Amino acid sequence: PQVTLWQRPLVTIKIGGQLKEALLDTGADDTVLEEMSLPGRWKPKMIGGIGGFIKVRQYDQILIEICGHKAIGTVLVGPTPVNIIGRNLLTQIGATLNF
Amino acid sequence: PQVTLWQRPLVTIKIGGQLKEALLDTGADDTVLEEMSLPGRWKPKMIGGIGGFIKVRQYDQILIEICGHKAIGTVLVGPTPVNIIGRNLLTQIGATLNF
Ligand SMILES: O=C(Nc1nccs1)c1cccc(CN2C(=O)N(CC3CC3)[C@H](Cc3ccccc3)[C@H](O)[C@@H](O)[C@H]2Cc2ccccc2)c1
Repeated sequence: PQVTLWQRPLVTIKIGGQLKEALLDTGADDTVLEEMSLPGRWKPKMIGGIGGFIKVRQYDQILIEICGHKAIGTVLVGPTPVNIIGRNLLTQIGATLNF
Repeated sequence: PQVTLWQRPLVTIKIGGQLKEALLDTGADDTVLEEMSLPGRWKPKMIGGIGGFIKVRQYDQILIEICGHKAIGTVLVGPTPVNIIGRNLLTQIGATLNF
């Protein structure tokens, strides 16, 4: 069900039993969520954007339920200001940009 | 056209005589471009991203041909690693995000 970009395209995730809103972010390669715990273990990666570089912890094989679509992928948790869903998951729910 | 996000949603833009390519980014609110000689007056501004903030020159009333369509808007020109088309413009072309 489609979304116009007049608002920030936020939807709700369920990750790891928790419910958060998240930004659908077609310009991000990866998904980076704020700090919260997630079962499993991780290694560091380092990501950047405008502003520079944060250090995040990466977990693979994480289920996320977006709306009521389930996806499995990497998530990176770290000090992002905003929870972001990026192309790696965006591709799994089949999200297109139409114009 | 439709973009699938399996690759970067990169698009061709002409701004102010100059051809560049830029990322269609639904996460971003405003459009921010690498340093470019656009005609003249600006306000000084800062934007927030991941990593920190950057400091940009806010030019308004910039006309851009985006893909092959056009819009007038504010662009922020400053030291971004990648050029971002953001929703302030994406709405003017009527880009929808879609699942
Ligand atoms: O308007 C903006 N800000 C304002 N502040 C005050 C008033 S308006 C704004 C404009 C352009 C970029 C950004 C920051 N931004 C980003 O840095 N990223 C890194 C990706 C890894 C997460 C991607 C773009 C990108 C991609 C590759 C390389 C560099 C940048 C992502 O796609 C993009 O949406 C956002 C993610 C984001 C959005 C909003 C808040 C925080 C973060 C913000």
